[PDB]
Amino acid sequence: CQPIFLNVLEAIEPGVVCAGHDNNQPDSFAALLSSLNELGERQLVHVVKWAKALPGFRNLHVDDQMAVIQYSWMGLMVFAMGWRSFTNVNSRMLYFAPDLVFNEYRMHKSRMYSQCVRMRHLSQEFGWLQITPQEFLCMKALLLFSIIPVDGLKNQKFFDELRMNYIKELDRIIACKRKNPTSCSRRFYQLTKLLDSVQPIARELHQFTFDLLIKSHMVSVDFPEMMAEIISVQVPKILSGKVKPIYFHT
Ligand SMILES: C[C@]1(O)CC[C@H]2[C@@H]3CCC4=CC(=O)CCC4=C3C=C[C@@]21C
Repeated sequence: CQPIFLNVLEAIEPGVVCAGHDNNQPDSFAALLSSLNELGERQLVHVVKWAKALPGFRNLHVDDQMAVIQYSWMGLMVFAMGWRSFTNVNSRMLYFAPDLVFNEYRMHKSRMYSQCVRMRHLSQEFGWLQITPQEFLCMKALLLFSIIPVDGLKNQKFFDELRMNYIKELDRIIACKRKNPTSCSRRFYQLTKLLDSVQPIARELHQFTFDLLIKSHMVSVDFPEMMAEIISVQVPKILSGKVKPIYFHT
């Protein structure tokens, strides 16, 4: 029951990343979405660096390393975002960045109102569930290993070993605080269900961004190339079902 794994996750947790949005200019659909894309791009860099420092991660095949990242990035972003929205604005608003927060007016002006409401649900679960900052970190890590191609990775064996241990860490951080037996058996059920909620949501964001990408040109929203590239190559595989989420309760 020693904190070594937790020290690592807290040690690697990324810092405050600013979107670089002009909060002194009147709201707009394209200015809100272009900023979200620039924010996406910069948070990807962090995710890249955050992931490569994970216990066991660097033993995975290079492409597999690069793959689970691209496939799971949206869900990590949504999940982290929902956490910031819980600890910073008590879930009523979406804390994408300190300088890019969505009040209800923006959720609508940006035209992601329905997805926004879905993400706000998520941010609200943290509250109703009483997620400890430790359960959070463990879950955010596990998410990375939550979405894989339908055959497998070019060495599925290790991924599956990595995935199994992270589950154990999550199990550890539950049994290493309060009650036992029925209390933590159900506390585990609850979190895995919570983990599962991220996928549908991430799915929706995937659909939207892809659509936003093909429309981009004629609707003046800008996409940073690294991201534009991931949306156009890796995202289609998810929307088409060639890469699928791994649920706990399927
Ligand atoms: C606007 C859009 O293209 C569609 C959905 C958007 C996603 C929604 C989820 C999200 C959460 C964050 O905390 C980082 C920014 C972020 C996004 C940035 C750009 C995207 C991909």
